[PDB]
Amino acid sequence: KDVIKVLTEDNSLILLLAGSLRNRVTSIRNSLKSIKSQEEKLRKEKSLNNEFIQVIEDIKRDFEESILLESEDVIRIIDDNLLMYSEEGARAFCIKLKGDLMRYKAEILKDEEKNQCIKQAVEFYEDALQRERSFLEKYPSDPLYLATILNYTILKYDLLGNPEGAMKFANRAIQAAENSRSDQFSENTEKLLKILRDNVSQWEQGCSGLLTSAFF
Amino acid sequence: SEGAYRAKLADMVGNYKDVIKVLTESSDFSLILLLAGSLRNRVTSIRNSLKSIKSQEEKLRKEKSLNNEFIQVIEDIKRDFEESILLESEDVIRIIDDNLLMYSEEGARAFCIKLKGDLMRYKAEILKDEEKNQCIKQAVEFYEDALQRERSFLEKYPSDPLYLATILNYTILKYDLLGNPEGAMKFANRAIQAAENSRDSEQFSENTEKLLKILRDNVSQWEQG
Repeated sequence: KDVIKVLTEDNSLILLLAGSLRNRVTSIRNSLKSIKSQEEKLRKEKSLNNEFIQVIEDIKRDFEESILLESEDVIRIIDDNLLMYSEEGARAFCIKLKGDLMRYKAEILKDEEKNQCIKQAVEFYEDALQRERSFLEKYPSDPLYLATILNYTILKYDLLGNPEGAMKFANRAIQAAENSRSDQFSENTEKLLKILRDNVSQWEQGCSGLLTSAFF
Repeated sequence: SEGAYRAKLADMVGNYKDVIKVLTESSDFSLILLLAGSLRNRVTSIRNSLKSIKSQEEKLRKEKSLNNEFIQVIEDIKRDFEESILLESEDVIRIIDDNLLMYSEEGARAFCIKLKGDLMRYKAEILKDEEKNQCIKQAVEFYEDALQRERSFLEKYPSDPLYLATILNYTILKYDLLGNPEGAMKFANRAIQAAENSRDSEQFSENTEKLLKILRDNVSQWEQG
């Protein structure tokens, strides 16, 4: 409704559209995360029965299907419908989003498909950051840059299985952000820096933690 | 060992693509139309994620006595996801209605009206009693309107893939929501024979042959049991 009334009345409109596309995938992904925590808790305490266990597996598979469907739709909308009309900023936003989506597909898939997805997410995150560095003034502390960094860091820590490198990556981004400070930072920048520092805090202690990603 | 499975959701993927292509490339003039398509696809995905929650509802309610908290989380997600299908499908419908006329192509107008038929069918799966019956009635209207437009405007309509996709969704409404599986199968049979009596030994489109297969498979499963 918010997005509808705005569109009914193209630059940050594309950004607005792209934020709604992100939300298609992350909304269903968040609900599945809730189901799995609940499942983990349930099964920690209880044996259940074979029928119930199957229903739960069925439900998870329904949610994963839907995440894969949304991800696939959105990647293609970004390539076919958004990218040729985007300015460098929206374009970078969209390339980051494609990395997020390749990452969410890799959380779900196995075998060679999983690996193909993690590789493409590396490719997009790397390409988004390079683009960001070339046009963003004061890129080290820009929130689009820090959110791309943050999300790449979660790819590095988990899917790529390099906790130490992920933490090094985050810490060097925090440092570079702080070295740029003068030249107050935006609310979004401070929010992202706190997530970076909070993730690092957990990782320093030998724990994956929440692996909090960017709120956009 | 379902290589049919990877083929099935690849068809679901092709379907989403086609919704957005049509809404977005059939117009005579948009970001709003992209959003309408994007939302149709979202709503289909929200519905898809709930299918086992729905078809196993009695098993799930049964488990709530001894497994309260888990089943409550499931119930809460279902309520929220269904609120979303209801609210966002009305969003898509409003967008379609405000822009319907800006599709000069007769096929594209029928496409949008079938789509409203689908979205009404979705609301009908969620809603209860009369509110449900009114959505079923509105879905009937939309399907019959789209079918009539397809009959009027489409070349060799009985074997046209949009025509057959419309038959199939109306058949689904008849089978499930209308509680008339026999009426549904006669309806499907009728359209199979009408399509076949179209065409030399001419080849139909791949999407026609896919839809005729689905229609045939469904009648036979009903005929055998």
